[PDB]
Amino acid sequence: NNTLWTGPKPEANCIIEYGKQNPDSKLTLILVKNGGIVNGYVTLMGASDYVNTLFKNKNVSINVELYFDATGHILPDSSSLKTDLELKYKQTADFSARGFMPSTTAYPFDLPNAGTHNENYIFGQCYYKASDGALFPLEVTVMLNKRLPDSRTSYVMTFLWSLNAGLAPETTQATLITSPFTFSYIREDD
Amino acid sequence: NNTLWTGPKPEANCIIEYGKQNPDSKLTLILVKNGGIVNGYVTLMGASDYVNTLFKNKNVSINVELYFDATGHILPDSSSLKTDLELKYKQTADFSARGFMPSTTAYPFDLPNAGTHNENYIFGQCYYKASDGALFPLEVTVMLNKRLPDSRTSYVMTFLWSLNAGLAPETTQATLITSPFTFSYIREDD
Amino acid sequence: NNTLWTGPKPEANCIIEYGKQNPDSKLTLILVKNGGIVNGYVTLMGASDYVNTLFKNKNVSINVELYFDATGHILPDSSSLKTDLELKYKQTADFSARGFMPSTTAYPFDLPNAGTHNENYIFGQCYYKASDGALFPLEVTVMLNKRLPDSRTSYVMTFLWSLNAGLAPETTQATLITSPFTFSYIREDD
Repeated sequence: NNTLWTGPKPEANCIIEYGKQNPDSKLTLILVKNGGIVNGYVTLMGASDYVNTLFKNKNVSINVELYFDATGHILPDSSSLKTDLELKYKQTADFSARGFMPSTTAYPFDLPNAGTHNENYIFGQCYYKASDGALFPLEVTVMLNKRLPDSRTSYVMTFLWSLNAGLAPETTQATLITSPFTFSYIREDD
Repeated sequence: NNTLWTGPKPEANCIIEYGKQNPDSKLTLILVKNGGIVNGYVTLMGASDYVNTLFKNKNVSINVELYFDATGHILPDSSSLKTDLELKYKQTADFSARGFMPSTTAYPFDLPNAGTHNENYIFGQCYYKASDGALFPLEVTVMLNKRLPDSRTSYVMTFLWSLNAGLAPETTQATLITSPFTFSYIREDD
Repeated sequence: NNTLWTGPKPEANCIIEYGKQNPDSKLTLILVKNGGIVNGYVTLMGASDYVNTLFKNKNVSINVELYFDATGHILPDSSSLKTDLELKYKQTADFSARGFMPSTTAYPFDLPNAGTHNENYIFGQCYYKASDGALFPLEVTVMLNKRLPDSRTSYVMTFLWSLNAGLAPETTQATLITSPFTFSYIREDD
């Protein structure tokens, strides 16, 4: 069973809006083991009036933080994603997902008396297609481990999508859709 | 057997020129299953005087449409690709390739009384290296499902490569080569 | 055993500086078989004062050449990488790594009486994050096979990272880190 995911077309499961308590967006996240690497796939779909009016501004930053415990399960209290990932094929009760996690050898934490780790970032691009058909590039940053939010967390995966355009993509509400972004990282031992 | 492909160095198998009836280009397309995703690889090589003079213009659009039946086989009549894909390792007569297809749950069709689906696009870049060595970016769009061409088709995968440059890459015929483009998508159940 | 690599966090194993005889950089290279393709992952970390002051200039080119024998082992004499890759899981003495190599059918050599092969390049981008936080794009070229350095070599994989910026990213020494670059290619038979 080499796929850990949200499902292929999830209902609202993720919070983008600052201070909001209920899901307002649909995060599709898929992690597949392939030898010593995880191949990831991620897209975001908006599901509130707030998220679906972000692109009325020419500057947009969308942040999704995922925090995991020692067995690779989402900590929903602190994470943007409010439902744990699941194995495409069921396993025994609390089966470990540690082998899907980003390696703490390859991507360490910035602990107080260690030097800082800039090797923990993956950067790339995906896109937003506006109502009128025009395509806008979104700069993507994935941060692996590096910064613990609290003393309850073992692994970190964060996503930032950024738009700093000349003019707003939209002048009316429209479904926010990030085109799928693929990435690969060195995984923990099973 | 987890690879469905054209072979690694195919002879001319694809039609680019509008209205032409015989292959004028070599499409390399490779689809590998990896858990719940397909990892794809695609490149195009020109094989006619028409295709190999496209880049004498500063604006170029190259379209390849693939249409598949319910068991994941090419419909050659309507498709740009005129020979079905094959399994790297032979299977039994008309073995199904449905598990290589793009998911109709993740990437639905725009049917008459459904809203339209902009989540069905993957965008990226690959490149053309000109005769003089200069490198040109090609904008790539992959469309999955979304628009049926006719009532005989079950799955769709289309490719668009676009150049809108300041000056033409070429002033003489040269072999059109798109550098390889990789992409991943959520697949149908086997 | 489908992973051939440097290990996930190698010590200095690679030479960047022209004419230097000892390692001055840490190359992370990971090759995973996935059906008929290899999925690759590559990053470079500097480990000398020379490598870690390259980005004080606005124009930077970093070249890494890997040359392999008929069984897919590094030839260290000619290669930038001075230690052979290894299987994540041990095999029998001199187990062949030929199945990780780039296909000579898909990516041929430019031999004297053959036409030249521009289909042997993969191009893309990764990034350098400077001391002050500013992000710089690095143009990446991977060359597969194509040009033999000598008559002792069977396969070639070369990497070029290029920066031609408006202003230097750095004004003091800093650890050179290329953000991870992923690529896929058609592999040789096992």
